[PDB]
Amino acid sequence: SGYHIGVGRADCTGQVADINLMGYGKSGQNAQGILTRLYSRAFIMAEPDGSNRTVFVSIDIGMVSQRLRLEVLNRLQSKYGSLYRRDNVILSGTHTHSGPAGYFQYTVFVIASEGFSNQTFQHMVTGILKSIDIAHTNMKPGKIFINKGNVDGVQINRSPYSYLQNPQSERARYSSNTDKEMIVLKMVDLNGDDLGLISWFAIHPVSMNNSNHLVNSDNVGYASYLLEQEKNKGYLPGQGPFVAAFASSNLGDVSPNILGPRCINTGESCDNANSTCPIGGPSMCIAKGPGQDMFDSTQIIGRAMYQRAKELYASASQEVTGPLASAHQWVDMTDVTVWLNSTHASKTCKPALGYSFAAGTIDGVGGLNFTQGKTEGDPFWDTIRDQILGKPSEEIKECHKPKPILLHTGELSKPHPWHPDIVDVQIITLGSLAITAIPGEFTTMSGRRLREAVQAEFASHGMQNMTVVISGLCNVYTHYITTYEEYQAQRYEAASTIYGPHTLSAYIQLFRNLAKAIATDTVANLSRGPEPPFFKQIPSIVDRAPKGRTFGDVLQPAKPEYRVGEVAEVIFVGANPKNSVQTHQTFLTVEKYEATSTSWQIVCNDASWETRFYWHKGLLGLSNATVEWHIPDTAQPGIYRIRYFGHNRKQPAVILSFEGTSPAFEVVTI
Ligand SMILES: *[C@@H]1O[C@H](CO)[C@@H](O[C@@H]2O[C@H](CO)[C@@H](O[C@@H]3O[C@H](CO)[C@@H](O)[C@H](O)[C@@H]3O)[C@H](O)[C@H]2NC(C)=O)[C@H](O)[C@H]1NC(C)=O
Ligand SMILES: *[C@@H]1O[C@H](CO)[C@@H](O[C@@H]2O[C@H](CO)[C@@H](O)[C@H](O)[C@H]2NC(C)=O)[C@H](O)[C@H]1NC(C)=O
Ligand SMILES: *[C@@H]1O[C@H](CO)[C@@H](O)[C@H](O)[C@H]1NC(C)=O
Ligand SMILES: *[C@@H]1O[C@H](CO)[C@@H](O)[C@H](O)[C@H]1NC(C)=O
Ligand SMILES: [Ca+2]
Ligand SMILES: [Zn+2]
Repeated sequence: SGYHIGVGRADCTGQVADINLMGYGKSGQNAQGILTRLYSRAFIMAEPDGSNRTVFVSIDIGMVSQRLRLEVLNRLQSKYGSLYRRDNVILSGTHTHSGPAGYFQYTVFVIASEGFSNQTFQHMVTGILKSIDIAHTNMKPGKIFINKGNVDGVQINRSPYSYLQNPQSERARYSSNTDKEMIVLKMVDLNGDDLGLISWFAIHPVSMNNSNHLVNSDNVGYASYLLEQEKNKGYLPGQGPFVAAFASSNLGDVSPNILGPRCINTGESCDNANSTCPIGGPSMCIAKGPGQDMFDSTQIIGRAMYQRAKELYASASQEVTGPLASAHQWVDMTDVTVWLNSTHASKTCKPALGYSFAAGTIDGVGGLNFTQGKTEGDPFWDTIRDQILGKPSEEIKECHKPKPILLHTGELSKPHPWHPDIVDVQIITLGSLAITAIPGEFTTMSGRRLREAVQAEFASHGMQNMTVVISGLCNVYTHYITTYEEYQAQRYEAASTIYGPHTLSAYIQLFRNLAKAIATDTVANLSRGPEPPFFKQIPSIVDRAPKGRTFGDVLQPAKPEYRVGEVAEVIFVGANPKNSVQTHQTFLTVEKYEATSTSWQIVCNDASWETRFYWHKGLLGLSNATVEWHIPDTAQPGIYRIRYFGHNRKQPAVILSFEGTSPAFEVVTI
């Protein structure tokens, strides 16, 4: 009668040192430690008999790459055969901008990441696989419920004037320029106890800005963190049976920095078409979060989403029932004929980035003085583009108009193709719920159009009252998708619409077709599409301890006494964190002494948002590992200690484990 449901969560955190953070594309934003862990969260549904399985995976990562998906799918086949295929598995990225880079195959993202990290890549894959394996081996008879509600005051539109380019009658049908609606998917067993939840909600996880060097899952990660910690009472962060995943949506033009765009020098509003300031230009125009710092902003936004997610979960009553289905297709997005009429058609283009891509956003500005809204090129940069990369054909220029091409990645294939041509489109249906796997970042109106169009298709073919959600950053990254009208303004998202002005119209057409195949039960009649390619292709340092010391020894102990609210800091002689990159669940623990049992009990780990782990490189193999415990006001007085877990490299090449334990210290009542 009802579904078999499995859920799982697994650590998919790469290395937290000697690597850049992915998302902002900032030059010097390298990882120097960890604020919280990154998890892969998998949800597996099956028919009563165990047939027709579907897998949705929400991953604490900036983007899901083509290479990541292909690697994961191959290993899934090896272990599970025909159970989990390209069509019934969705891999979605939460879009955190504080995750380790270097997991792409296409040249553009390899340049941004400054290379490819096998270590980081493999642990991501095993992390994703582990989450799936847990869900697979822990399936139970149960039911699925769904609920909807608005989340207030956690978002603004970071390109509102481009939104206004959309037709009036269309804009008149909505109350806001952002999708305030959260959709919670509730999962329980037949005994009524909690299994897990999924929460779709449109927002950029960029509350931690590009000045940050600590690995974390940002606002949506913190929301997942609060949900899991509330349900899994008595469990440490990252542990506990209940699994709570926030899923990315149409977040393309949605910012969490609700104070809005202001000029750093004057404090004036720079909410204009160019996102620029009269004195200092675009680099002065920045949107800030609600908190005292980025940590506070992240938690304020994250808590609000958690609060609404908690309420909707509790009050969920509408049951989800019906058959499971899935449809997938590979599509050459460079050559899609899109119909604007019955009589009139146009075409998608070979991938290209516009001038305004280099301008960044109010959530993270570019360094090169580019401004958003550039509909014209200049002889200066056109020259540089021609001399270095090559001169764009007249076809690709005309196809992309009015976008002025900065990078014509579609015609740049050395050493490997810079941008993908083959893109995944897929829909997975759980009864009346349809999930569209979007290969990038849909803007607000883009997601609205595709949702309703796909819903309408289902309706036309007998599947009534379908709830359709946009699942962002799925399967392969193709940057942003704007509406035709938004594309004209050529702001950052529009300049990052790589297949041209008709990219959205193509997807709506493609996804409508997928929905039709599912409803008419003719998904087998869908053409496979062209298969995507699998491309094949820091000096080693021996860690050292100070003379007369060894790894894990305390160089700086904590204060003898602390009051709640303060920050306890302990410094150890350390080794490179990348040596620890698979039984290394944490770099640190905060432990409380219990006098009655005369024993130490772990209260925090490196996944706790209250703790921070910094790594600083020294001379000739020397290095420090700093653990900070930001003592919460709710923390109980007592005797505490901080421990450190790492790995050192000796040399043939051997990795050894070590531990450090700080002298006991105390939190006091005042
Ligand atoms: C990302 O968010 C952090 C907040 O967590 C921002 O840090 C802030 O940086 C600004 C400027 O760098 C600091 O403002 C002022 O800096 C002057 C330097 O002359 C200083 O003397 C003043 O005390 C004043 O505060 C601000 O203090 C600092 N805040 C914190 C908590 O460190 C950072 O600027 C943000 N980055 C981006 C790119 O938005
Ligand atoms: C590791 O920590 C120690 C102490 O916390 C740092 O030592 C300071 O080192 C500088 C020069 O390196 C000295 O001038 C200071 O007097 C030291 N302070 C103390 C309190 O001893 C050391 O520099 C750190 N090393 C790294 C690579 O971060
Ligand atoms: C990458 O790592 C995997 C497992 O960690 C290993 O099997 C593979 O050979 C590595 N590839 C390279 C090029 O080092
Ligand atoms: C088809 O598009 C053309 C181009 O603007 C337009 O002139 C024509 O009215 C459209 N057809 C219909 C039926 O609206
Ligand atoms: Ca932590
Ligand atoms: Zn984004």
